Amino acid sequence: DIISVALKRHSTKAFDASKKLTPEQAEQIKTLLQYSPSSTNSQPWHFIVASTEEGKARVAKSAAGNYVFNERKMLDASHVVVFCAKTAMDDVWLKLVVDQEDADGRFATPEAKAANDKGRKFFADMHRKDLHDDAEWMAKQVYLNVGNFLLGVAALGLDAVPIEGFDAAILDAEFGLKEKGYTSLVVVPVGHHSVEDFNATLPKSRLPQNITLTEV
Amino acid sequence: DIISVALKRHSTKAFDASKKLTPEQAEQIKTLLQYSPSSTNSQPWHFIVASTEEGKARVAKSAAGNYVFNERKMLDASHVVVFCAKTAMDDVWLKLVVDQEDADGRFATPEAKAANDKGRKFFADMHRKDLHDDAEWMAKQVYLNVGNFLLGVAALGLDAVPIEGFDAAILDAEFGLKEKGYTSLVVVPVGHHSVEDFNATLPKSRLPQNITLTEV
Ligand SMILES: Cc1cc2nc3c(=O)[nH]c(=O)nc-3n(C[C@H](O)[C@H](O)[C@H](O)COP(=O)(O)O)c2cc1C
Ligand SMILES: Cc1cc2nc3c(=O)[nH]c(=O)nc-3n(C[C@H](O)[C@H](O)[C@H](O)COP(=O)(O)O)c2cc1C
Ligand SMILES: O=C(O)c1cccnc1
Ligand SMILES: O=C(O)c1cccnc1
Repeated sequence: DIISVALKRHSTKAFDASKKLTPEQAEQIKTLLQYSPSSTNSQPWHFIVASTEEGKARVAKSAAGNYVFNERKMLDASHVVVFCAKTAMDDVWLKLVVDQEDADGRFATPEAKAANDKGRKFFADMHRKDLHDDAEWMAKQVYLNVGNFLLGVAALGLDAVPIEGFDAAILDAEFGLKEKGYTSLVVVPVGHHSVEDFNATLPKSRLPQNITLTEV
Repeated sequence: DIISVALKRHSTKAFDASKKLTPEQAEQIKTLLQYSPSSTNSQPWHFIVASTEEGKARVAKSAAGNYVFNERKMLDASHVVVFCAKTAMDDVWLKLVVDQEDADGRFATPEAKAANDKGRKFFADMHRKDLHDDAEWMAKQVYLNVGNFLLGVAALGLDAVPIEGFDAAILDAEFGLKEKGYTSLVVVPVGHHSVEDFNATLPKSRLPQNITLTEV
């Protein structure tokens, strides 16, 4: 059951570089990235999946400075996902989303379709025009993607670790993300843990629900 | 197989008000909230789980203005989770986290424990002192929790819908969150869809991977 998975998964601190995702698992992790929900189906994200040694090493350059303890996880894991958010929400993206909803069969009439576009545009506008927080808003959708992904990959039997400990300016410049409209937020190596993963035998710790949760 | 679950789950547009979570499901969804990961195990969140008619109706007041289309979901569903983030990261919370890590058996020595505290404080300080983005940082952790939650409850066989379409200032004041150090971010009704959920028979739509995903 999924609760066992939630209780047994852990942040892997070191990966076995000789254990690769199966071809089928490599497909499945891309499916998880794609099929996450997002506010208005805005999907304001891009993913880089590095599985070559070259491409992981490029991503690993971002694990410099204070963040070297993360470098080896990025090099040793089978696949390394970089989760990136759009830096602004443009009308071309909003059109592409609704056209795709349309191509996929979600609208019965042109009017249903126009209403969807109008509603997405309205709610998007509150972030990009009124509140000026559309960067933050899109980044949140991407973290939601991450949350989905980590539970997903745990349920496939894979090890993983989310990493904020890396230099986004480096990683952005390494892949040309600013000029393309994106910024890197979280890196998630996926694979199988090695013997150096001290975190695999430690008990899980969370605050008690009497602190964090209220029922009404 | 979690990939099926990811491909079959949907944002429920209408719930059967007669169909309740089993008492066991009610406990399991609290377990998912608690055991989400977060950066440094900071767990910078609070949840309100409404199960009673009174409690749900309090939450549903936030579905005012042009967010009325969400009101029914909040009233008809069995359980309604309000995801809240801390509004600031204080040293009392950081201490509580590490003491809990300690009580749960994650430190071999007092020195291991002090090192953990030091590392959490260092990385937290980067957000609350250098970048002044600690609110955003914590809110991200909360969205991650959401993403975990949505996949988790779908794997328990429950229907749900994440909701940003509600008025957070109302919901905050309804539960006294500002003064307690919290702000509401996302609301997630959980239960079982009614036959009025038009979204249960619509195909899922996502942008294709040739736009959103790059392999290297
Ligand atoms: C957004 C995010 C960023 C994280 N960044 C790092 C990281 O840079 N390095 C690391 O070793 N762990 C990192 N973690 C792992 C957390 O410390 C871990 O999730 C938390 O301590 C709970 O343990 P668990 O993930 O084993 O349940 C991160 C977690 C998340 C959610
Ligand atoms: C953070 C968040 C906010 C959302 N807010 C609402 C909302 O207010 N009302 C609603 O009906 N759907 C809401 N949705 C549902 C999305 O529109 C839906 O996820 C998206 O269209 C993808 O369809 P799916 O969830 O069925 O896969 C929200 C989704 C997320 C992730
Ligand atoms: O996804 C949606 O339909 C949505 C998101 C936020 C607010 N209103 C609608
Ligand atoms: O969770 C961690 O251990 C973590 C998070 C950010 C940066 N370094 C470590």
